[PDB]
Amino acid sequence: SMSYTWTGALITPCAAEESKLPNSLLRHHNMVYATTSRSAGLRQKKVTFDRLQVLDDHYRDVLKEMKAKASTVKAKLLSVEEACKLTPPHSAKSKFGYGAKDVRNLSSKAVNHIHSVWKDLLEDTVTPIDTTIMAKNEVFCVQRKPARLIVFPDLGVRVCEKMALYDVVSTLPQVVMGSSYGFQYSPGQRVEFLVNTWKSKKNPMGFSYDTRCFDSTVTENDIRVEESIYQCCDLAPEARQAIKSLTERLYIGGPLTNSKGQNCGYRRCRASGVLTTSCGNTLTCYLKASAACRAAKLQDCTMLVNGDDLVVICESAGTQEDAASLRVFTEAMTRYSAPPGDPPQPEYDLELITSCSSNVSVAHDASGKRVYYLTRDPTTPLARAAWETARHTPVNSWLGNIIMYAPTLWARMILMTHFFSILLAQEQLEKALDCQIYGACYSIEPLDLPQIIERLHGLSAFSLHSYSPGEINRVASCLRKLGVPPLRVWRHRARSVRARLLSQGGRAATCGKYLFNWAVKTKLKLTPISGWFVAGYSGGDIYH
Ligand SMILES: N#CCc1ccc(O)cc1
Repeated sequence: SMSYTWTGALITPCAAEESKLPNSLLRHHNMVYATTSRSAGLRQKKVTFDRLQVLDDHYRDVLKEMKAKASTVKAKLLSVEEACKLTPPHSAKSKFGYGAKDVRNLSSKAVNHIHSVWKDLLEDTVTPIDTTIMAKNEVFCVQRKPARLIVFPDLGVRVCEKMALYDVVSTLPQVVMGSSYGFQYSPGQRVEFLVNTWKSKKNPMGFSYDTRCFDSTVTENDIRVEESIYQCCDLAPEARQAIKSLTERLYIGGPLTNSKGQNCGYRRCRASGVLTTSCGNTLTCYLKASAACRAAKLQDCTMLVNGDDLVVICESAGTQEDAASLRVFTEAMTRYSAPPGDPPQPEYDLELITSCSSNVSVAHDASGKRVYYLTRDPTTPLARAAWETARHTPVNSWLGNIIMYAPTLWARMILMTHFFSILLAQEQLEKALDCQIYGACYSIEPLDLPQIIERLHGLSAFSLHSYSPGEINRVASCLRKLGVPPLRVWRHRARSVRARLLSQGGRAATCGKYLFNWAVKTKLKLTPISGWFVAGYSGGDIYH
C-alpha cells in the first residue's frame, strides 16, 4: 500500500513558528535555522511511496527466534493512576475538555473519559482512530532539512497506550534482543560494549546502515508482526484486546487531521508519536537486519539497535569480499522494505563508525591510562545551544548534551562553561530543568551534574587530557565554521566561572572544582563524592 495518501489540505502550524535566531556563543547567526511547516510539502514528497515487501526464510527464522524469547516475558496491565502519573505536565491537552494537568491530578473528568476510551477499545477493534499531524520545530546548522512529520493521537488514547503497553515496551525489547538493544546502555556502558565487541573479533569490520525514512518503510504487515511478538507475552486478557485494538485502529494506520481539524489524508505506516514507536522500530530494525546479515553470509555479527539506527560489527572476509557482502546486505534490507539512505560502507576503524549520532574516541586520564569515551560532531549541539540561550524554550538540549557527552572536549570547554555562566549571572543555579534522555522527560538540578557525571562516566570525566587529533580538528573546525570563540578563549572564560562558583560554597563550589578542573593549571586532587539508560521512549509521551 501507499505509505501516505494526501487530500491536499496543508499541514498547518499551531502558533507562530520562528525559522531564525534574533551571540557570545556564535557570530554566524545566519547559519542556524529551525524547520517549519513551510517545508512540509518537501518532507511529504520524501516520505510517500509504495512499499514492495518480500520476506524470505531468514526473516522467518529470526522471527521464530524472537518469538521464543518474547514468550518468557510476563507483563502487567497499568492502572489509570500509574498511567496518569507518567504523562508529562505539558503534554498536548485533550480535545474532550481536559489537559495533562487534569490527567496528572486524577481529575474525575479526565479519568472518566480515559475509562470510556478504554471500553471503546475493548468493544471495537476496527474503526481507525484519529491522529493529529504536525511539522516538528527542530534547530539545525546550515550544511537544509525539511521538517519531520510528527503524528499522534488524543491524550485520552495516549494514557490508554500506557495502560496496555507501558510494561511491554519497558521490559520485552531487552529480553527479546539481548545485548543488541541499545537503550539499555548508558553512554559509557555503550562505549564499553562497542569497544569490547570490536576487540572480540579476529579481524574486525563494522558498518552503520542508514535506512531511508524508516517510519515510511515500516509496513502494515510489519506492525502486526510486532504485535504478534507482543502477543507472545503472558498477558492479562484485557491487555490482549486493547493491544489488538490499538494496533488495528492506530499503529497500523489511520486518518491524518491537521491543527485546524481538516483532513490531510491517511497514514499506512509508523506514526512517530505513539508509545510503541521506539520499541516497534527497534524490534522491526533488529529483526530485518538480523536476517539481512544471514542472507549476506556475514560472519559472527554483533548488532546494536536504537530504533531505526543500526550498527553491525563482524568478522572481515577481506576488503573486496566485505564490500560485496555489504551490497548483498543492502539488497535484503531493500527487499524487506528498509532501503538505503546513504549507501552503507565498511569501516576498519571503530572511531570512524557513526551510530546513534555518535562515535567512539580515545583520551587519557590523570594517570595517563587510555580512556575510551563517546562523542560526536558538536555542530547541532552548539547551534541548538545558541538557539536555547536566545529564545527561551521549555526544552534544554544543552543539559542533556552535557549529560550524554560530559567527557567530551566540547561539552566541557564550551557547554559547561557557557551555561554555568548564564546560570550564575541569572541566579538560577538552584532551578531544576526538564531535559530529554531516550525520549523521556526528567527534571534535573544543574548542581547535581558532578555526581551525575561521576555516576554515568566515572571520575576520569573530570580529567581527560590528550584528546585525539581527529577530535580536536573536528571541534576546532566546527568552531571556525560557526563563528564561535576558539577553545583558548573558553579556557579563560572557564577560569572566571570556576572562581565565581568556588566563592559560593556548597554544591556550586563542587561544580566549579570538578567541572572546571581542566581549566586551572595546578590541578586540585579529585576524590569521589536511577532508571535512566534502560529503555527508549521517544515519541512516547513519557515523564519521570
Ligand atoms: N547519547 C546518546 C544516544 C542518542 C542521542 C540522540 C538521539 O536522538 C538518540 C540517541
